[PDB]
Amino acid sequence: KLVRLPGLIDVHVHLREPGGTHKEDFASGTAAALAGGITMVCAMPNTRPPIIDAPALALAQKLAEAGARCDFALFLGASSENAGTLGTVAGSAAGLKLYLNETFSELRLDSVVQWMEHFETWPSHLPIVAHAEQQTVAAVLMVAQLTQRSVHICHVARKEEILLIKAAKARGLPVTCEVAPHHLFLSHDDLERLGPGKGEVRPELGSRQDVEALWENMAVIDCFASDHAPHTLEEKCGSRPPPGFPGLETMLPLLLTAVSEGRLSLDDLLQRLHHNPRRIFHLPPQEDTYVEVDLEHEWTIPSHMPFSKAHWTPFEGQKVKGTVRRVVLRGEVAYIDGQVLVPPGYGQDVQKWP
Amino acid sequence: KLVRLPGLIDVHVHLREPGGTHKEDFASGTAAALAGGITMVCAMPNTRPPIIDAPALALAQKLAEAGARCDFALFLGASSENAGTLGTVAGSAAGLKLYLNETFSELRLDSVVQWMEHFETWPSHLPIVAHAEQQTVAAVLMVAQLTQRSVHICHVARKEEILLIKAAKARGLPVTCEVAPHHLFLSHDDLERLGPGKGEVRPELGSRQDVEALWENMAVIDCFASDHAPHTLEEKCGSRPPPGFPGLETMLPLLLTAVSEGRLSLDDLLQRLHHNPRRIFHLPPQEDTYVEVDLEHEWTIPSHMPFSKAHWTPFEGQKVKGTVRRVVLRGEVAYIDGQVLVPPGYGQDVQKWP
Ligand SMILES: NC(=O)N[C@@H](CC(=O)O)C(=O)O
Ligand SMILES: NC(=O)N[C@@H](CC(=O)O)C(=O)O
Ligand SMILES: [Zn+2]
Ligand SMILES: [Zn+2]
Ligand SMILES: [Zn+2]
Ligand SMILES: [Zn+2]
Ligand SMILES: [Zn+2]
Ligand SMILES: [Zn+2]
Ligand SMILES: [Zn+2]
Ligand SMILES: [Zn+2]
Ligand SMILES: [Zn+2]
Ligand SMILES: [Zn+2]
Repeated sequence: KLVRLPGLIDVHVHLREPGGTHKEDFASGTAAALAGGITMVCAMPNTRPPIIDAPALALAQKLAEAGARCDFALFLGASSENAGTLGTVAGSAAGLKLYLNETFSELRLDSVVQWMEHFETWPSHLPIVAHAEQQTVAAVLMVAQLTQRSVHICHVARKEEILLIKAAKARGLPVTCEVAPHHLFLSHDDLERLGPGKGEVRPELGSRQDVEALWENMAVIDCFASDHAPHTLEEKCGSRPPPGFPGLETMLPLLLTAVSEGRLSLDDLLQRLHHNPRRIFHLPPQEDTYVEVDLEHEWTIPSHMPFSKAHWTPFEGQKVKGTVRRVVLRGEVAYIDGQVLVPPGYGQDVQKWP
Repeated sequence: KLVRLPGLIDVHVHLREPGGTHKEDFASGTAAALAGGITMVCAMPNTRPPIIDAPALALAQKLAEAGARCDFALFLGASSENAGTLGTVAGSAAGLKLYLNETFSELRLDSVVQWMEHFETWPSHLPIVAHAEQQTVAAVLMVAQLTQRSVHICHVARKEEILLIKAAKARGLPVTCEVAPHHLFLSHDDLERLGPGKGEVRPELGSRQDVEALWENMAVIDCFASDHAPHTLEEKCGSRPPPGFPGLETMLPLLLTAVSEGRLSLDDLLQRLHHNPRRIFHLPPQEDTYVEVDLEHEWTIPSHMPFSKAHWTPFEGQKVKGTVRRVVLRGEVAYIDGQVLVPPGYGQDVQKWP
């Protein structure tokens, strides 16, 4: 017997188009999404060119409309030059992304004053999300309070971070957060297997105590989001490995495994991959859209999943229980048992919908 | 310039049919909902007969399908006899309502052991909501923990209650809650004007400190819900006044007034009248459904609103800013400037939808 889920939403993916299409493109990355039970993705702006102004957003919008197989929204990225320039296009984006630490991006902001300027100029009713690690979480929360608005923290990975967010929520501060599967299911213990190149990710893998703190504080986690960050094996295994893991095809199977073990409920999963993404990012429903999963199917993650061009995975060898059987998107069969059945371009920009 | 909102959801209404139809019926109560910008309502089970078994639910379902003008879900009610008997129909209901204090209902449970029995037998993935005042909030939270499941607290009205819920959320306990407009906008200060009959409501009106504590702790409030509880003026003004206020037609205008004063944002309103109702009660989207409001229109609440058969209101004389201009429900104009334009029976049981 299958179980039917609503269309799941991943609010943090890297689809690499424009400019990195050997790693992934809209067509391959959204095929990976559908195979992972994801029918809507929010794509990060750290592409080449980066999505930091109106002409780059327009280009990316057309590339996504032509290549995407599931529906999508595109983030804008904050830069050191573009505060106060995004107002006419802000509503067409998923939100504004701030890169506040070193990672795979050229968009790091060098002064908290630049963060303040973005918080003051971006429309106050639209989302701001931040790459903000360790003390940077506290710093960006301070900027949010000074400008009296909300903030969403991307890929929370550490005990320190989740406890800070917990303390802020207890004081009634408007903060939400997401956690990525690798920070729930991998730790320092896995770095020997992965090696130093494959193991490169930001935030870095945490200790067992970090992983246990995230699970213990599940009530504080508003969303799961993959931070699907594909790079080729050649890049991961080379002399200057970029940080990031592919994850669209493995996120839901890993989480279903945890559900099967009683670590969280199916409702907990649906709040974090459907309802809270909708409400934090104001994302629309998808009509006649659902995901059919088999909760009982046991399998072992192989050395690469079928669709991502990354052609590797850090979860190789993990035993999982649960699999995606069929996805229907807006009344068309989009995926069945390893075959994607909607073409590049089927997907639509959800921010253009009524 | 108007503003377009999604279809708002009221998870706590009394539509009085069957058995109290001089107070309200499905047709009049859903007309009141639409005029208040509400396109989906969850109707409480304290009718005559009360909705405490399968035959009563079947009757109510057909009466609602024939009379409702907006969409709906029907609660089941817990009784001293029906624990362990509702499993086949539980999924067809909005949830299970527990009456744990004295109020307008014959369904009070007389032993916490009966509460435990319901928490143990009702399907653990479906909603339980409770009328639970003062220490009863703590008691029902204890029962929820002992049975390791969630609970939703209806019409939170007191500083004591919101602070208890806040403490439980800080410990990661799965509790949500709602607040009704009269406990945000009326207090002991209004009892002289209302008088002792009209002023009868459960929970009773609080002190100014109770009202201020609810506002100060808005981050703890998951939903707004009217507890629309219509009774005629003759009943309210007579020798044994029943408790309750009508409220569908005044809820959104009162809350829009607060938005206009900066007391909360429009997003705060949409989380509490749309997104969190959806996610707590697993309620489906409504296609081609929206509510158009004028945020600038100033008016004074009259001695009765047009649609509720209660034909009175405790908010008479309050100045408000904001009004519902037009409602579209599933592609049909349902309401425009004081005229309902969909007939009794247009509304549907959302739990029968895919
Ligand atoms: N997380 C990573 O390690 N890499 C991400 C960037 C990011 O999310 O910081 C990427 O785009 O490769
Ligand atoms: N709240 C009230 O004062 N009355 C409600 C019952 C309830 O919500 O307890 C009613 O049904 O009249
Ligand atoms: Zn397209
Ligand atoms: Zn990041
Ligand atoms: Zn993110
Ligand atoms: Zn990222
Ligand atoms: Zn929204
Ligand atoms: Zn009908
Ligand atoms: Zn009640
Ligand atoms: Zn309620
Ligand atoms: Zn009630
Ligand atoms: Zn749901």
